[PDB]
Amino acid sequence: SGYEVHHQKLVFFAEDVGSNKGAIIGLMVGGVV
Amino acid sequence: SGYEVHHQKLVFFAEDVGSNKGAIIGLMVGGVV
Amino acid sequence: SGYEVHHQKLVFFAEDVGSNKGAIIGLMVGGVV
Amino acid sequence: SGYEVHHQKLVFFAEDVGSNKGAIIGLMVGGVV
Amino acid sequence: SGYEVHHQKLVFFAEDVGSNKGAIIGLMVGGVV
Amino acid sequence: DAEFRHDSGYEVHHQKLVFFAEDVGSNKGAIIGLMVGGVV
Amino acid sequence: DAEFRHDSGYEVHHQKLVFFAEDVGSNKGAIIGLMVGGVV
Amino acid sequence: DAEFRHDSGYEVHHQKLVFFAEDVGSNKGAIIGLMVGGVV
Amino acid sequence: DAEFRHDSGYEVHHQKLVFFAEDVGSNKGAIIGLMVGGVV
Amino acid sequence: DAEFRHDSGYEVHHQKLVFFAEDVGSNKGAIIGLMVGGVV
Amino acid sequence: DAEFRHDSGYEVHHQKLVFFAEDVGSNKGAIIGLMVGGVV
Amino acid sequence: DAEFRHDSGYEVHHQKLVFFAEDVGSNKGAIIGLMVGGVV
Amino acid sequence: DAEFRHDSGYEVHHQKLVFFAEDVGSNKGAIIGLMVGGVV
Amino acid sequence: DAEFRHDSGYEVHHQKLVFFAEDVGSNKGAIIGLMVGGVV
Amino acid sequence: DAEFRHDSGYEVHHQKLVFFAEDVGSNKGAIIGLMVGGVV
Amino acid sequence: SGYEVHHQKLVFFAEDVGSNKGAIIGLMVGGVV
Amino acid sequence: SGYEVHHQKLVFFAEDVGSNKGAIIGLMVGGVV
Amino acid sequence: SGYEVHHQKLVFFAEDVGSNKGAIIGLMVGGVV
Amino acid sequence: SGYEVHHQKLVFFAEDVGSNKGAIIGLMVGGVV
Amino acid sequence: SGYEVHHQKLVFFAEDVGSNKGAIIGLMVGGVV
Repeated sequence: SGYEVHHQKLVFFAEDVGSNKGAIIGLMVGGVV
Repeated sequence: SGYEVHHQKLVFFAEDVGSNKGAIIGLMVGGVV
Repeated sequence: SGYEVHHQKLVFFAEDVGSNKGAIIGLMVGGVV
Repeated sequence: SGYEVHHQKLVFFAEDVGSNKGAIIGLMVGGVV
Repeated sequence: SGYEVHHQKLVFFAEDVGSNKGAIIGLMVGGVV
Repeated sequence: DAEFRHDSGYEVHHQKLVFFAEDVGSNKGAIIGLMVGGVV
Repeated sequence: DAEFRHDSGYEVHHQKLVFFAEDVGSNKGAIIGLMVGGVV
Repeated sequence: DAEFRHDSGYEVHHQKLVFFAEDVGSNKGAIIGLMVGGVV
Repeated sequence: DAEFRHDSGYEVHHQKLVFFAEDVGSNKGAIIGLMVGGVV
Repeated sequence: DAEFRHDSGYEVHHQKLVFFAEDVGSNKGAIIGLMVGGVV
Repeated sequence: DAEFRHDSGYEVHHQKLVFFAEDVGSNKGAIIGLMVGGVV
Repeated sequence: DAEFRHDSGYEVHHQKLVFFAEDVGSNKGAIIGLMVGGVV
Repeated sequence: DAEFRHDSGYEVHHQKLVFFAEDVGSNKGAIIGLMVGGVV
Repeated sequence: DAEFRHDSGYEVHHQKLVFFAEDVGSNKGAIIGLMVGGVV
Repeated sequence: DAEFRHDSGYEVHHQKLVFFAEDVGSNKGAIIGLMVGGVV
Repeated sequence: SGYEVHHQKLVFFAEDVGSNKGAIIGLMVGGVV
Repeated sequence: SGYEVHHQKLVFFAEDVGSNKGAIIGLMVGGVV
Repeated sequence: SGYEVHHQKLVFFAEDVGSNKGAIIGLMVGGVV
Repeated sequence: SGYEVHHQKLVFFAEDVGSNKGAIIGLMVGGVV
Repeated sequence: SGYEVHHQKLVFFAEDVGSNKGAIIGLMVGGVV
């Protein structure tokens, strides 16, 4: 049905990625990968 | 049905990406990849 | 049905991307990739 | 049905990733990978 | 049915990952990998 | 006086291929009958 | 006086291919009968 | 006077392949009949 | 005067392959009939 | 004057393969009929 | 529909030859540095 | 549909030859540094 | 549909030869440094 | 559909040969440094 | 569908040969440093 | 020095000759080939 | 020094000759081949 | 020194010769092959 | 020194010869092969 | 020194010869092979 999301604070740095066959996520809320 | 999202603060830096066969995400809310 | 999204603040920097066969996203809300 | 998520604070740094055949996540809430 | 998650604070650093055939997660709440 | 070779090339030939595909969703990567070297 | 070679090229030939595709969604990458080297 | 070789190339040939696919969801990587070397 | 070789290449040939796939969910990696070397 | 070889390559051939797959969930890794060397 | 080949021909190349002859009597046949196929 | 080959030909190459001959009497046949196939 | 081959041909190459001959009487046949196949 | 081969051919290569001959009388047959197959 | 082979051919290579001959009388047959198969 | 030859009677027939690297002779008297 | 030859009678027939690396002779008197 | 040869009668027939690396002779008198 | 040869009568037939590395002779008188 | 040879009568037939590395002779008188 749905999402209620708030007041999230994120900082990030990503170094080299070869092959992302999937999920590289800071915060993942109910997603499908 | 739906999303209610707010007051999110994000800063990010991404280094080299080779092949992104997927999701590289700061915050992912209910998405499909 | 729908989205209600607000007061989001984002800053980002992306370095070289080879092949983006997917999603490179700061914030993704309910999208399909 | 759904998610109620809030006041989350995240900082992260990722070093080189070879092949992400899966999930590399700071916080994962109810997602499917 | 759903998730109620809040006031989480996370900091992390990831070194090189070869092949992530699975889950490398700081906090995982009810996800499926 | 010496011989130096890099023969890192390739050859493909006598092949018979039938490739049939039904509905495809996001094709994030590849569906390949036969792949000979290369990078997706 | 010496010979130097880089033969990193390619050859493809006697082939018979039938490729049939049904509905395709976003094709983010490739659907290839036969791929010989190269980069998608 | 010496011979030096790097023959890290490849050859593929007498093959008969039938590849049939039904509905595919996100193809994050690859579905390959035959893969000969290479990188997905 | 000496011979030096790196023959780290490859050959594939007399093959008969039938590959049939039913519904596929996220293909995070690969479904391969035959894989000969390479990296997914 | 000496001979030096690295033959860490490969050969695959007379094969007959039938590969059939039913519904696949997240394929985190691989389903392979035959894998000859390589890395998933 | 079929391929038919007779490749009974020839190739000769990177060669360095020094040929010196002193008095020759009846040369009934041949004095050859290098002979590649053929008939005397 | 079938492949038919007769490759009864030949190749000769990286060679260094020094051939020196002193007085020769009737040469009934041959004096050859190197003979590769053929008929005298 | 079948493959048929007669590869009864030949290859010769990295060679270094020094051939020196002193007085030769009737050469009824042959004096050969190296003979590779063939008929005298 | 079947493979048929006659590979009754030959290969010769990395060789270093020094051949020196003193007076030769009737050479009824052959004096050969190295003979690889063939008929005198 | 079956494989049939006659590989009755030959290979010769890394060799170092010094052949020196003094006076030869009728050479009815052969003087050979190295003989690999064949018929005199 | 010399030859004294007489009253010789010869009849001959020769079939195909491939390569005559030598002597094919009915009567040879003191010759050099 | 020499030859004294006489009253010789010869008839001959030769079939195919491949390679005559030598002497094929009816009568050979003191010759060199 | 020499030869004194006489009243010789010869008839011959030769079939196929492959390689004559030598002497095929009806009568050979003091020759060198 | 020499030869004195006479009143010789010869008839012969030769079948196929492969390689004559030597002497095939009806009558050989003092020859060298 | 020499030969005195006479009144010799010879008839012969030779079948296939493979490799004559030697002497095949009807009558051999003082020869060298």
